[PDB]
This record gives sequence, C-alpha cells and structure tokens, in this order.
Amino acid sequence: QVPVGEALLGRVIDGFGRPLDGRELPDVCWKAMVRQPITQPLMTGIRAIDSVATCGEGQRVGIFSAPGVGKSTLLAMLCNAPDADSNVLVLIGERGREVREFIDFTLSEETRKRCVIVVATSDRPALERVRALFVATTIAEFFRDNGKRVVLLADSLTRYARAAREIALAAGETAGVFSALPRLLERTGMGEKGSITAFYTVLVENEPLADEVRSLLDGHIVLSRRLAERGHYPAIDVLATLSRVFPVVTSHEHRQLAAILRRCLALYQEVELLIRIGEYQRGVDTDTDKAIDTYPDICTFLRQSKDEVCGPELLIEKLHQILT
Repeated sequence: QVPVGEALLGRVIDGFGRPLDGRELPDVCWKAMVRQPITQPLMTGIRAIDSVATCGEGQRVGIFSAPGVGKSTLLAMLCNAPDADSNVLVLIGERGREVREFIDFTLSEETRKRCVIVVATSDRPALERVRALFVATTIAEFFRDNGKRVVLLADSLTRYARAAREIALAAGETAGVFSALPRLLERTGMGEKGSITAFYTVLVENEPLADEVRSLLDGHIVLSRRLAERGHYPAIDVLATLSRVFPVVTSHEHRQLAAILRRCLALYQEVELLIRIGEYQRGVDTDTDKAIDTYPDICTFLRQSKDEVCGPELLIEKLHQILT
C-alpha cells in the first residue's frame, strides 16, 4: 500500500512508505499510448533550460549525466520551479551520506516543505529500491487528481534498472514489475485537473538503458563533465539539449532569441580551437565575429546561482539585452 495526501509534503519516507524523518507518519489516505496534448510551458526558473529547451506542463524529460557534474544541485533548483505546486522526489540507489547531505544541506527548508521525498538507498533491498519509484509515481498521481501541477524528479532510472535486474535474477523464487519501466513513465503527463511533469535521471557512461529512456521520453537535458570542471554550473550542454515541446509552449519572440543563442554557440564551438591557439583573425568571417563577441555574455547568462530563480519576463529581457 502507498500513503498519499497533502500532509506528506515536507516529509521524508522510504520505498515502502515509512517515515525517515525521526517522527511518525501523519494521518493520510492509502492507495496508455498517448495522453492529453502538451500545450502549456512549465517554467523551471533555470535560464539554460527555459531559454532553449523550454519544458511543457506534463512533459517527461531525461537528464543525462556523468558522476560529479552537479546533478544534485540541478535537481534542487528544479524543485523551485515557479510554475509547480508541489514536488515528489524519489532518490533510488545512492549511498546514505550522499542522500543525507542532499536533504540536509542542498535542499532548503522552504523547498522541503513543498516536497515529498521518497528514499531508497543502495544498502536497502532490491525490492525496496524498485518499490520507491511505484510509490513516488502513485503519490504524484494523487496530487495530479487534486488538480495540482506536480513535478516528479527521479534519481535515478539507472539505479532503478539495476535493482529491477536483481529482482529478475531472483525470479526463480518465486516470481508486472519486470515489464514495469515503460508503464511507470507513461503514468506521468497531462490530466483533467492537473499534471505531472517528470525529470528522470540517467547515468552515463548503463548505455542501453539510456537508449531505451530516450525512445520513451519527450526531451533530454545533457550535463557535461567539461563544463562542470570549468566551474560552469548548471553544467548544461545547450547544443546537446532538446525539448520536443519547445515550438508549441513558447512565443515567436522567444523562439527567435533561442535560435540566435544556439547559432552563436555553434559558430563559437567551431572556432574555439583557432582561438585557443591564438590563430583567429577578425574581419575574416562576420557571423563568427559576432558569435565570439556575444559568447562571454551568453556564458554569464547560462551560469546560474543555485539560489537564483528566473521567471519568464526577466528571461526574455536578459536574452534581448545580450543577443539583440
């Protein structure tokens, strides 16, 4: 059984649904191919995402990263999306210290009050790690039916998959969990009086699961080890990041700005080596010249403090100031 209710907000529970917060659980209830179309933006307040890869209310999105690139801080920022009512975070297969750090020092007090956090660490049984995602999805669905815009954050599908495989290896004693992964992903999305927008993390570089998850979702955000080592945070690789609902949830003004931005990064990347070895010559190529002049402002725009939440009005204004 899964505990559901508005009173779970601000609580931390496990794969079965037992409190981990040093207190007893409150009084709460126990519980296809396409969904409704995605038509409304869900602003994250993260400028790199909202500018060129705008998410949709009810979208499912994969976050692809290597270890130690600031994925946790990105997830904490996603918890502060101005367009969401509440959050369901599910943390599967990480070590105790890492998870403890995350909840106590990375998530603020204000953010935690708006989350239900479901935790199944690596030291827990494979069955618990797998059950954690079923529980989180059911809790998110209950909020959706109460007419909330829910954000579901799942870290990670990779460790979920590892736990599911462990269960398959023990299926002999004594055996729809084995086919569950695509059905869980399809349980999120738009609904009558509500929505679930979902971010699922995938570890690289494991490799086939990433391919399976790409075929199932509506966009991908790619984190880059290179950016992270430069101290460029969130370490989002813009040119490798895509949102399938981008053309439908944005304005024309927005789309034009985003195109200038991508063009600049693409032009810059092609000439990056020439610059690094000091062989670039101005006047040569005007477009690239403009890209290079524009590049430092774009980098500043993309790098974002974990405490800064940027709404859409300000977003558009900053893009104009640097690109136009």
